[PDB]
Amino acid sequence: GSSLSIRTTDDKSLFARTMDFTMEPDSKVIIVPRNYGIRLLEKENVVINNSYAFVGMGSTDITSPVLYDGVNEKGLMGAMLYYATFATYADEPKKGTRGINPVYVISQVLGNCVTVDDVIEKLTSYTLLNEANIILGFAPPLHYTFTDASGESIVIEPDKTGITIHRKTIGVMTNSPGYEWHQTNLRAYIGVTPNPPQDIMMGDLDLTPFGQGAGGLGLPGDFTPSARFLRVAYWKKYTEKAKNETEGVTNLFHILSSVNIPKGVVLTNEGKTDYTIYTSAMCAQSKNYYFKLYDNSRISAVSLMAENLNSQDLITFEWDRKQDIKQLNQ
Amino acid sequence: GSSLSIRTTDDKSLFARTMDFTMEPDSKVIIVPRNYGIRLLEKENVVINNSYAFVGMGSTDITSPVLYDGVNEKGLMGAMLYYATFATYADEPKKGTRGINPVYVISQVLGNCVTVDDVIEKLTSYTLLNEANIILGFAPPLHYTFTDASGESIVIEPDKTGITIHRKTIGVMTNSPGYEWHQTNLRAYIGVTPNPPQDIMMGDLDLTPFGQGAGGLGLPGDFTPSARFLRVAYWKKYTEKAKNETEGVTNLFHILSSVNIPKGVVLTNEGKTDYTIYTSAMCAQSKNYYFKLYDNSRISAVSLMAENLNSQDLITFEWDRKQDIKQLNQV
Amino acid sequence: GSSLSIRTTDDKSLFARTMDFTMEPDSKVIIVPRNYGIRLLEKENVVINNSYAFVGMGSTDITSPVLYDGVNEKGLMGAMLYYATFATYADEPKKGTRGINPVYVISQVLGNCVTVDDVIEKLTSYTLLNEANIILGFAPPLHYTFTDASGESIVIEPDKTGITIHRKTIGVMTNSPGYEWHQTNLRAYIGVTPNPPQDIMMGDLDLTPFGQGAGGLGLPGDFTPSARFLRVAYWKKYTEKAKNETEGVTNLFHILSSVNIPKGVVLTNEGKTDYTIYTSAMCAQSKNYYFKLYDNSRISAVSLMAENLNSQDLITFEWDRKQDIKQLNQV
Amino acid sequence: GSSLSIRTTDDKSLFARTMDFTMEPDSKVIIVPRNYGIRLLEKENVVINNSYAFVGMGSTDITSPVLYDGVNEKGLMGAMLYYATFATYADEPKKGTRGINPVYVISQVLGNCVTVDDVIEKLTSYTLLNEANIILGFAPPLHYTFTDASGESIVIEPDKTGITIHRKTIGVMTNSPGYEWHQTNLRAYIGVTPNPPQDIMMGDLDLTPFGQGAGGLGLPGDFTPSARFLRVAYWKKYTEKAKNETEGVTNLFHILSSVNIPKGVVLTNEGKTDYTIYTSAMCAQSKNYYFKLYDNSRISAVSLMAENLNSQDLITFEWDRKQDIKQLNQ
Ligand SMILES: CC1(C)S[C@@H]2[C@H](NC(=O)COc3ccccc3)C(=O)N2[C@H]1C(=O)O
Ligand SMILES: CC1(C)S[C@@H]2[C@H](NC(=O)COc3ccccc3)C(=O)N2[C@H]1C(=O)O
Ligand SMILES: CC1(C)S[C@@H]2[C@H](NC(=O)COc3ccccc3)C(=O)N2[C@H]1C(=O)O
Ligand SMILES: CC1(C)S[C@@H]2[C@H](NC(=O)COc3ccccc3)C(=O)N2[C@H]1C(=O)O
Repeated sequence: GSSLSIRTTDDKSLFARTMDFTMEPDSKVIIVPRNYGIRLLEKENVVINNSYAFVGMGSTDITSPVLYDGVNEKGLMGAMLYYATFATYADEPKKGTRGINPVYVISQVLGNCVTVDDVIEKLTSYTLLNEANIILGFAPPLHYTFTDASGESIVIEPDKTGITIHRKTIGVMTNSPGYEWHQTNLRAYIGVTPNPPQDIMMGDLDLTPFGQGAGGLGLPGDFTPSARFLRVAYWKKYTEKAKNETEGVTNLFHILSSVNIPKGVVLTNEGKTDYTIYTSAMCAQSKNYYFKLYDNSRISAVSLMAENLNSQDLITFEWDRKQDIKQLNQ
Repeated sequence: GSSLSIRTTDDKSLFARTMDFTMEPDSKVIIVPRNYGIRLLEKENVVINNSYAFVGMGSTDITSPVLYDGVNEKGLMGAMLYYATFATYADEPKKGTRGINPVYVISQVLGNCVTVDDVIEKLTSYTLLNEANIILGFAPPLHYTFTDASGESIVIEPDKTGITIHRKTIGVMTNSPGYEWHQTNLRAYIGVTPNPPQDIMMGDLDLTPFGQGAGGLGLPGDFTPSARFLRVAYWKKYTEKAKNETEGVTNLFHILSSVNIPKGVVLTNEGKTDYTIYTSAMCAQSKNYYFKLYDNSRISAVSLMAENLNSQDLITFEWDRKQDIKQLNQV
Repeated sequence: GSSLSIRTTDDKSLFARTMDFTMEPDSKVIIVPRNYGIRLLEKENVVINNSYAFVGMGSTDITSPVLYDGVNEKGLMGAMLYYATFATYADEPKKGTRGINPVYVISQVLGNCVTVDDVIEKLTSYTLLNEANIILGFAPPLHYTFTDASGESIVIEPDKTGITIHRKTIGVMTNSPGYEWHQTNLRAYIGVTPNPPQDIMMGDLDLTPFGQGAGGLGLPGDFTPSARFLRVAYWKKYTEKAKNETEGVTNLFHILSSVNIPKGVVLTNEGKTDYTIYTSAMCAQSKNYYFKLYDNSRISAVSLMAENLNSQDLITFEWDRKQDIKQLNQV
Repeated sequence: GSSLSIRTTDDKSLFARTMDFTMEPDSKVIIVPRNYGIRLLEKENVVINNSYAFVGMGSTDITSPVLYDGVNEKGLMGAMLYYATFATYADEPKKGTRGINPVYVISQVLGNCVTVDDVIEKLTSYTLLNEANIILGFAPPLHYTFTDASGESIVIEPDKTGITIHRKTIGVMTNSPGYEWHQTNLRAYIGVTPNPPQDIMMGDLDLTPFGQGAGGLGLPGDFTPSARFLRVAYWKKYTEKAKNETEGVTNLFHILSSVNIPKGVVLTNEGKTDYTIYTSAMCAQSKNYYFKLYDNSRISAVSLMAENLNSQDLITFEWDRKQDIKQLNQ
């Protein structure tokens, strides 16, 4: 998948993520309220009490709410994205550390944390562990991005050297490899702009472009994580600033679109389709969650703030996998 | 912009296109009814009479309705797209031809034609002229694609040598250069697949890809016309066979999304921002014309087989330039 | 392979080409003298008589000398290169044409022609036939480039529609597809420059390139014909104006080096290894033909304006397939 | 520049390097014999006594022989290549370390070291220093590759974290960025082979390639260090094994050629040409040095073994910047 944060021009931070998977059963939008318990591991019993309510896209098939992204009531936003062959986990916690499940990292940070630093500290009392949840069958190689209300982003990744933190990132993350590497890849591609190369001659012949779009030459178009990072970064940089929160979601979906993967164009070596099952955006300041799906391109939205925050069970919706065409006449 | 037709499994032809421009003049959905009247030229009063009623996206700022694409009541779909530096027009009609404004051809084909050969034969009595319009300020360099209910597809292209007809096209079209050139560019990319590269060794070091989608390696990703064509064909090829009309409209919007241009990422020589104004799709069997827009990713649909098809007046629907977000709880 | 002509500042035209093949049959430098005799066809005994003597690389395994490229005593340079899937030949000559073996045209142009229009006009009396030879086993799909002492350049291309002449070419040619197609592909790469991209900021992070040569971003690097053409033209464009013949021969070999294929990096459908057998350059004003080879990066030169130009017999020079390393001290 | 080692099939290791610069005055091939002194710094006086004789391309304008590449008599081969914006140097040595000049690293390792491990050890009694030699005007951002007779390669690079060593590399190095990054870039490009993609159809149309060469699609062609690494790596991998030492030099020059830079096609922001001024190859087993230049494509060779190794002054040659065309007739 691919993610990014942007900064509205009326002091408002937004974060969006594409989920790319090989077939998505289930997954609703869950507001999880205060004082629900979120477990830490699955085969053992500790379950931290969340100070904060948050909301996002997740599962509900194991025993604590699993969230892939979300905003909590204090303006911190987050995602776990795949991260194949670079994710490393422990068997048992370290010294003065106790253990956590990759799939649980988000719920737990979003229920407890507010600043982006709060997340770096929280995550040195954690060692990630090699536990296979039943909804997949194994521990998804993951890495996490996060973004507080101020718009400062961070990437946390579980390498084999140990947990790697990157402060003050450019607010973009996709998938493997490490964020360090994508950030230096960016340089190879600085020539990719919105501006036309200027006309040339080859002897007597005059050479001018086929039409508009040529400043972009070099930018790869495949759906490889390295390219996906490249396009999301590069169209974040040049895309026009969003003046308001609605415009933010719109941009965020226009940029993600360049990396949105149709059914069938990417196969695995087993032979299943890898496609964009949904794509969402969240706002720090209003604590809104907006989302879109493969089978429907109408953004649905929940407001976390206008709900019973305090509050016996989780609140649920519930995917409309059907194209919501407005008929202007019958 | 960029286009293509696909065919579903319930025997249904569908054609979609994005429109890329530096600013929107007022456009709308326009239903043109039988016997309305469409000029050939802006400076002349000859007004040929449309046999058929149709529906598409168009302008209304000039004497007759101008359609960028759409579908008449006999299930013929088409569009005009930009075709810069290649498009050539006349000063006067060749002997035994009526002259025509290039912005008027879709209207005129869509009001009087049913099959693809109908359009081929129709443009023998025609000569594209160098006529301006008050909408843009000049005769825009265009070429045309068309797609009848059977699924066949063509490209009419006004070149320096004359009007060039390409028959049994793959049903994808972009902008310049000419259809044969793009059709031969496809060759240089046949190793763009949905499949993964095999693993290799470089000495004792093992190499396997970053995650996925490496079979696509070499597909360009910019928004030049020539890149768009590639994306649009290769992703047309591999995307899943659509099964119904609606899931057909989705596939089209997904395939087109790969070539949807956000504001600011493409600038002009005068630094105008070139972006996808709207995307539309239409169907031959239902005669339904769908569309989203830059600020509204919600699809609106218009049925044409439900209207006063012999109406005296145009039937039009204004743009909803407002992002139409559903509230799942009170927001 | 890949070719091009350049012009120096002491008013000298030079043409170089690489030859890419899956194995070398015996080839050599061949000086063909005036009045030698060159067949049109292998199965026929008509033997037209060469006005001019020339020199180039060729075979000797068939009844007449076969030249892949070279330069006659009137300073006309040329080559035949592969032209797969596009090249079309006859079964019989069109009315009022003598038939010819495609492998024989360079010989026949080089023995009887002086300027580029001479060659254009000459191939109106000609029809490429489908005639095999015992060297390769079949009529190879080819096209031809030519370059006279004035610097002008042309591409003769045997298409399905017929023989296609492109005049005032940029003087670069590769393999397929057709010259117009490559000439229009150049457009999609005009932002391949020797200049650095400007520095940018992405938020607060500063970006500047890895070292150098980033203006080249987007130039493909594979050994498809279409890539080679690009490399060869853009590096023809920017490389430094050569000042003399010899430094002219170097530039050519440098520009060609970018498209020189090492053994094993390109395989065939039957898995034959396709590699650059040799590179040659020749000059119009000196009538000197230069060449290195895969195993000998040392250039050997043959002067033609020093021989028995009316000799009864061929004059030939065997390949030195031995890397010719200088010993600066006793090695 | 760009470099690589290959392994002959008769138990013989060879290493070649392209030198890319913005104008090359001077530079001969220098055999430096045993018991010559090689300084360590330029403004201060320590000068280590070399156990071994070696030979390569270098300068002779400062006060100790500067070598860019070479082989010593014990079969170790080496190069310094540029390394812009990633090279970091100290002002003063560390603890138990004393100081060295980037330009001197090669002479000194090649005069003293035999195994590739010998080089890792030697280089933890060294801290590189910020001293501006007169032939350039400043300390060239450098990084070093090395290769012993056994064919095991290593890359040493001076990062800002400190000196970075990579063991058992793939035997390829160009320029920035770090070797770690190029090695993981390699994966993005595994699809680049010698084999044709197989034919496809688009509806009724048949699609087959323009001709031979299409397995290579994706490989970039620019002269950027990242691409240059990519081509040198990828054509090293697929190029046919060299059966003997002569064939080794030939391959090594056929592979380097793909990354050999013509005059004029690369400019700097000041506006000077950046071109390949020479390109050389060396053998572990025979201790031969072979070289080629921009203006001449005939390989000249020195044999280190057939010289006075022991031995008052340096031995010199001396560039023939003139195309050595054999005339087969006058
Ligand atoms: C005056 C313009 C800014 S608008 C007109 C025209 N159209 C567009 O920009 C619309 O999109 C394109 C789509 C494909 C190729 C070229 C352009 C074009 O080019 N134009 C510009 C130009 O020529 O500078
Ligand atoms: C089990 C799987 C079907 S899913 C897992 C992995 N990931 C995905 O499909 C998710 O999508 C990604 C897309 C790009 C980069 C990383 C991940 C992959 O490859 N996998 C497959 C595999 O080959 O085992
Ligand atoms: C001083 C210089 C002319 S040389 C220095 C640097 N390097 C080179 O020209 C050498 O060539 C390289 C080529 C590729 C990567 C790294 C180096 C560069 O850029 N430079 C120039 C600069 O811009 O200051
Ligand atoms: C029989 C062959 C291996 S040799 C013949 C022919 N030529 C080459 O491989 C020479 O190089 C080329 C140069 C440009 C385009 C195509 C080929 C070709 O293709 N051939 C091969 C084929 O068609 O498989």
